[PDB]
Amino acid sequence: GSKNLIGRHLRLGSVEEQPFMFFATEGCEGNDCWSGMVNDMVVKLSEDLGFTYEYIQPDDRKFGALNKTTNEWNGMIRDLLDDKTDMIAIDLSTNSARKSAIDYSFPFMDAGIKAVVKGEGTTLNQVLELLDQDKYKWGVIGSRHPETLLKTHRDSRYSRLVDEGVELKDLNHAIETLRGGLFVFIDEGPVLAHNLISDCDVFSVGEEFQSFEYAFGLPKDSPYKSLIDSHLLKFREEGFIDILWEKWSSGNSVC
Amino acid sequence: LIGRHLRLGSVEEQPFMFFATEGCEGNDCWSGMVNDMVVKLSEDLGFTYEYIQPDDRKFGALNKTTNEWNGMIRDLLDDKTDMIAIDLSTNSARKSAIDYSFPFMDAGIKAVVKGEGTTLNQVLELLDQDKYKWGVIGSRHPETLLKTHRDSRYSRLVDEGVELKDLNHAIETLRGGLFVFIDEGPVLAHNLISDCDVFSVGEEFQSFEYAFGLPKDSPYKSLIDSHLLKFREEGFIDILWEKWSSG
Ligand SMILES: [Mg+2]
Repeated sequence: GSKNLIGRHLRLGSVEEQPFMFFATEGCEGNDCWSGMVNDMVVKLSEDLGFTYEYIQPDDRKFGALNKTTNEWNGMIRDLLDDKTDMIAIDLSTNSARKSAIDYSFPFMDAGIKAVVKGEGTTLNQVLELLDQDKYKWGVIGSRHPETLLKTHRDSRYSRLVDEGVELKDLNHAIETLRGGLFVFIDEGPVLAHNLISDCDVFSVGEEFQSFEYAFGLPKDSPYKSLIDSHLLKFREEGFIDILWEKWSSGNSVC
Repeated sequence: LIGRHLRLGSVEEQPFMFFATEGCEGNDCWSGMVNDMVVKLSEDLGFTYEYIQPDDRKFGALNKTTNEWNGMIRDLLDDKTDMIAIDLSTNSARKSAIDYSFPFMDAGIKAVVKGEGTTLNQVLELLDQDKYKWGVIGSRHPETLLKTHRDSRYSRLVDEGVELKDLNHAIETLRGGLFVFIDEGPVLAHNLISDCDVFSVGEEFQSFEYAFGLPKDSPYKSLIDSHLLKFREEGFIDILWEKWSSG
């Protein structure tokens, strides 16, 4: 209520995930190393709400999931819980596991789970078909939202997909493995749409499934949630979110 | 919420809520997608509830002249209700006064007209002709978005159009011909499914959500938000839309 963001210095959790965030590894310092749709959102928020900021990446370079053995979190989620950051500024997918530990902002993009495949010959119509064959290998990225959704799905055959697939390290590793062929990568619609635009030999496996949002992550009891929510709703209403997606997402297709 | 009683603001808006005006008592007068959501929330969270309609039967908007709200929004602000349980569209005017729950459905503004082969391509073209009349429902989200749009020609559309009473009046007027009705995609999709001679005008525009409305500082927001996200994740929201929408 009384507390606002004017003069505050926010620590923002993020990682590279194109086209939401691009991180330059040389030739830059501080905030200048970052660009993309989410960066443009943060810049505008900072101008309108009067805060300064920096970005902090988790050492493990994970988005974050809950380990059922240890009952601990990792990734950006863990950094937020540990007060290393004040908000997670990325395409942070909404899931119930995360919601048990943190809050979300007002959301800015509907998304679904999408499976894609590279391979000549017989192909697949739905991901559970993977369990009854050995032509294709498959995987999800460890400690990221799709893995969490598949592992918590009430049809435990989706847990089988995770347990019996390859645990991919990160998006680059996953895309490199997909491009190697005879592989199904199960991830998120907007991320795959952008990043695989010029992969003319990569195709869909069925339709998208599951419904969720991208939002920012906030700690429970954050004094800044109401302001962030209001300003994100305004960005959506003014058309700013759509304008940024057009600016940053890939167009055409050599294919 | 265990043992608590919630007073829920709502109105009929098919297929989200159907309100029987006879032949029922209490909560059993209500049915629809939103009612199914509330019943499940009640079961899982352990509260009792009742539905309270605003006397003015409006969704609610801010009157610029008086700086007062009406409709369900006003009832919530007056502490007549604890939560608004309906397809409550998200807009910045409402956000200045109330909170929203986690949302459950993307929606846009859509314009429709009776009669095949309309010459209109985009709603702003209405301002430069006099064959068609047009309108929005008063004290409802589309009116608010058009009145607050950056391009004041949208305010012209509202001000120079017909102010419709409610969804029934709007659809009646639409079905009368030579009339462009501007409202919300999912509402129009459901209610006009059997109108084979009603067609879109231009593309959908504006991006918003349906959510529930909550008073600022509600002690119930966290739990409602968590349970609505779980409904979405479990596929319940999609199952309910399939159940209730046509078709
Ligand atoms: Mg949405």
